[PDB]
Amino acid sequence: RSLAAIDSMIDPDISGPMRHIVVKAIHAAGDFAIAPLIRYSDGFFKSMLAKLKEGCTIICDSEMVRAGIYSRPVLERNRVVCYLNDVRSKEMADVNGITRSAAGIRIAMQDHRNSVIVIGNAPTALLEAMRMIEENGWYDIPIVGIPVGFINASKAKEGLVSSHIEYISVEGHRGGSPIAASIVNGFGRFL
Amino acid sequence: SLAAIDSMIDPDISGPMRHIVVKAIHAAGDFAIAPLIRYSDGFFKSMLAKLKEGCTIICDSEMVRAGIYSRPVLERNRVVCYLNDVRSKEMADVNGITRSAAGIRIAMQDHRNSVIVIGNAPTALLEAMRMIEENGWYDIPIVGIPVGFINASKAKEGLVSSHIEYISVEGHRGGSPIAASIVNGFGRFL
Amino acid sequence: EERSLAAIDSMIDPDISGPMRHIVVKAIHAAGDFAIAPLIRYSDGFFKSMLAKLKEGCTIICDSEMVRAGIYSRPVLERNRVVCYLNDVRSKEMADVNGITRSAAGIRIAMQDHRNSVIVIGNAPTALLEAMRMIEENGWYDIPIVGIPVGFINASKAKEGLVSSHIEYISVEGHRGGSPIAASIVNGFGRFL
Amino acid sequence: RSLAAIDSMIDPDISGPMRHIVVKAIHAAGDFAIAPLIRYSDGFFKSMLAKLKEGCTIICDSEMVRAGIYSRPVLERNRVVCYLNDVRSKEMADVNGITRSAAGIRIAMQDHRNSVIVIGNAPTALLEAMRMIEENGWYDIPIVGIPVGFINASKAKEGLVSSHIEYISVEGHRGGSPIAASIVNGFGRFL
Repeated sequence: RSLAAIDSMIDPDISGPMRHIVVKAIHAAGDFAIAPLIRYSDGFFKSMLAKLKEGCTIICDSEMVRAGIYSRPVLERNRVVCYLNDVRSKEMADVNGITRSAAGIRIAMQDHRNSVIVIGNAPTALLEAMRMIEENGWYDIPIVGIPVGFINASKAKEGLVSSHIEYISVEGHRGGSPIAASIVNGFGRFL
Repeated sequence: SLAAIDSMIDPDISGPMRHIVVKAIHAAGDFAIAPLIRYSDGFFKSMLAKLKEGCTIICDSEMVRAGIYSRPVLERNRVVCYLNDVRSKEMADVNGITRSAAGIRIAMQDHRNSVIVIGNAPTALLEAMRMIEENGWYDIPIVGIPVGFINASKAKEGLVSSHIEYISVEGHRGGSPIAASIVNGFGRFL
Repeated sequence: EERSLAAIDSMIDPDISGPMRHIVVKAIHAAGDFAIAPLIRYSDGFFKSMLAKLKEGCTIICDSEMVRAGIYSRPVLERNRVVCYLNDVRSKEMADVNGITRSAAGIRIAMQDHRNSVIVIGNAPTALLEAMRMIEENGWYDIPIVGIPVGFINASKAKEGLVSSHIEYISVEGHRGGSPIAASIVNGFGRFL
Repeated sequence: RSLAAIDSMIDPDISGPMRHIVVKAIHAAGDFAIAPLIRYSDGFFKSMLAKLKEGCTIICDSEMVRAGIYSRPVLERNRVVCYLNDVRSKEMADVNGITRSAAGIRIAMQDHRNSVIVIGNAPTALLEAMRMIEENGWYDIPIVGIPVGFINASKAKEGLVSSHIEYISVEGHRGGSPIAASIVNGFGRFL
């Protein structure tokens, strides 16, 4: 079938598990184009797998991302959260002059230290996660950074692919909740 | 940005729909779907009637449901998703159809007066069309944006050729963000 | 040419049967992008109309040298002559007077010199527009059009008219197009000559 | 107006004449998706401009690429060639065990050392050009490496972006003669 074909048009170097994660991402996006455009750090799979295996809090930048993670094996030992509507989020958003998305990420990360960050929408939420991780030295936290937007989104993801943070992202303008959520769901098969 | 999007849209697309189209394009973060967006002449009217008078907005996935937040829309309409209803798994297994398709069928059986929003499953779009055509419920419009490949293309191709009021995106592209943005876009006209 | 062929075949709707499935597979392969598979469109009479023209020997009119250079099918060239009048020095003069682009002027002139033709557009929307105008005004509906212009708003609008006309054709909905695609479509018929 | 649209997709850091070139390439491809995917070395513009201005040999991998280069300023001082049909091509392809395109590139380069390489189709052509350069140390030769394909294309261009060769390319599967030719024509305005 379709998906059975994608699986052979993917970088032969992408080995095992990740190939599965890439296929899921391609399907969620309904666009093979992103196959050669997916980028990730050498330790992303391990970092991610560890967290999801042990059980952690999965911090999402939007409700659509949160709602998109349904893999039973994942939800078994992990909790998915979104702090967009948190009282403290809007308060800090207005005060500090940062987007509500970015503020949600900050409050969420302070509430749950053992986390995984999934960005499927706002570039500002990605930048905030990176900030938090770097300034706190929380490099155990991997990032699924798939924000949407054009130049703003690209600039944000360019920094990701340069930091000391474990991650997975997509080169270009493609991004979104379906892709972000599918990457997380893809891990269910290895839990 | 928003200046570039509106220029990518054929000047002939005028009226409220031009607003809907820019939201779809913006949510998709890709100018490529601009000339691929399609809708029936009666779609705007059919949709506004339902959303104005208040109906049930049936979604194939929770992502689509979570993406609809327009206050004017939510105040008059109820947004539901039966994907995870316990009755859906049972029906899907008994009939050998997908869970998404089962959820659409259960939802439409429970709520006759509806609007169908498909942001993910091609089989969900196919089931919505089957229900409408088998029952003659042409009062129901469909936002058919399933994502996928051959399966998705073909289902949306069927949609465009049907006598059902709809909006869709030709090809493989689609998704919850786009589907949800279109519904949100109507809030302005309610 | 690889597992690619198989991959491409899975991307093409089963509904596409007969010789056209081969031609479509070649178009997608030339575009090196599965995305256009669902975007390809063509009239029911396109294949028969094209094969007739190429089997009997005609003049393949192109809107650019790239398209012309891309057509190499021996079977095709053995019977048909490929041309391109973007440079005929009657083009610029005509472009100025009539207020059209040189690509369009090149088409009009080429068609006047050769009526028994096949039209291949891989670049200029105005070339596609001009070919359609020539056909609808003189009622030369025996001429098929491979209308694959490239561009954004202008290209899409031009191709939507094609898919809505009485003309036999093959096109790609949206922004995508190009000489590689247009030329591969013609090369595809070679296998049936 | 499509110009402004395009220009709005180009990352602001892309300044200078190269911005004009990037605009031309996107327009030729009728796809804004490649805007953030165009890559080029720091010395590419200067190198390309100097060669085309001085008058060199533009070695193309396909006839469609050669036919696509029509800029008068370029043609007035540069010879555009394609050795795909040269007799030595097949004879060398056989003994060396490489494709025809690759062979054409190799023969073309042996005939003309002062060149500019323009690849608009065959991945093996790009690979061969890079090989010739790295082996002989001809790093003065710039490459417009825009092969098309699914698997091999993306990978071949990947090595290009990471070599020491001055170049311009497009990440991913997107490529082709129209884009490669537009880039070359784009330089005419500066000669």
